Amino acid sequence: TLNGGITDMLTELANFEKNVSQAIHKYNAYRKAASVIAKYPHKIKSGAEAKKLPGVGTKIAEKIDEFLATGKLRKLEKIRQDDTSSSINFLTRVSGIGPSAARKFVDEGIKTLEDLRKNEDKLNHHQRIGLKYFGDFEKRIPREEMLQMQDIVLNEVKKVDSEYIATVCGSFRRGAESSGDMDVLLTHPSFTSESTKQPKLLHQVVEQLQKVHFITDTLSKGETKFMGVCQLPSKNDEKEYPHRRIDIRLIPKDQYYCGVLYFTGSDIFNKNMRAHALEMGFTINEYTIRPLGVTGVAGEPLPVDSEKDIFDYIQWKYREPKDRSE
DNA sequence: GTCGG
DNA sequence: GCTGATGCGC
DNA sequence: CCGACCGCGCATCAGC
Ligand SMILES: Nc1nc2c(ncn2[C@H]2C[C@H](O)[C@@H](COP(=O)(O)OP(=O)(O)[C@H](F)P(=O)(O)O)O2)c(=O)[nH]1
Ligand SMILES: [Cl-]
Ligand SMILES: [Cl-]
Ligand SMILES: [Cl-]
Ligand SMILES: [Mg+2]
Ligand code: NA
Ligand code: NA
Ligand code: NA
Repeated sequence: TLNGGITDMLTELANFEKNVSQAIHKYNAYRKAASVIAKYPHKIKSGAEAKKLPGVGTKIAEKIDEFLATGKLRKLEKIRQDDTSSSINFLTRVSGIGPSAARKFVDEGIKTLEDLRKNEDKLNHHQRIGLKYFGDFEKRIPREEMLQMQDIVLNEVKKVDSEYIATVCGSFRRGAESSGDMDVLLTHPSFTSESTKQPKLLHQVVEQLQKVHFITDTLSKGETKFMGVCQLPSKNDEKEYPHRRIDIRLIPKDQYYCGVLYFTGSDIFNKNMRAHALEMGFTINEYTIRPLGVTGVAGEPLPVDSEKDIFDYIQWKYREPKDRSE
């Protein structure tokens, strides 16, 4: 929060470029800059000082100068007048409404929350649930509730089959005092990169979590990625807990360490890590790390036996989860 | 928007 | 149906 | 300059 004014401005420019401009590389460029500035341990006192950080160039440099002078950015102040872009910015906050869908709706005069509640007949399934719980999904989750939710999930998974292993990742695994949502990695020994010895492996888990009314809704659901809603249960005559987004990813047991690296994040850390893999001649995904040949075709899975082996392959010394929150 | 080649 | 492209979100 | 910018699961759509 040392440069909180600057990083907010860049995050607002990043969401603008992403939601309105549909310019995904400007969005990342602003995010990376927001990120390197966020971890810089001095109160930034000029744009040129900031341009010294990789990912701050000339244009962000001018903007930081202006912000530091007036406490505002005109480019932003305008963008908020523009009713079309503030309408688009708003609709994208409903889960399942992305930049294209938002601009489409706006083009039909569906611009506000009341607009969306009239026209649920014009929303796919994900969008329906995203509007249903629109408010709940912007509340964070206190870590103590993450700990409750963890316990239900791990105990309920233990009851389906004692050989499941469920790890909660995301910001929770990075030590966060709060989390936007819950991310669960699931492994079962009969699902490997070699065979799928048992069917409905993930389905059994969500079915059981539904049985105890922890999972309340589904956004999408395949045989390895579930994406939906959960809610802690409350005792007698207390206000309901909010509903929470939950994602569960079934990863092959022998690919646990790439899987847990991917799901621990952050997304930006993942991005910077995989990028630097490429400059060392590796490609990292949630399953494997492989070398690149001279043609750039991915070779075959290098053998991994811990998170740290992946970091070793690519010239980085290990970084504990709590230091991956870029 | 920023970077490295 | 299947395959491939896109949208969306991770 | 200027070309590349992580990698992929699920839903949904178009074409065959
Ligand atoms: N390679 C890659 N990985 C990505 C990307 N987006 C999310 N992820 C990853 C890493 C997350 O932590 C993880 C969960 O995705 P997430 O959106 O729940 O992020 P998170 O780190 O848990 C947030 F801090 P929180 O939700 O707690 O507020 O999945 C991406 O664009 N590329
Ligand atoms: Cl772009
Ligand atoms: Cl792979
Ligand atoms: Cl840690
Ligand atoms: Mg999360
Ligand atoms: Na720089
Ligand atoms: Na959205
Ligand atoms: Na998530």
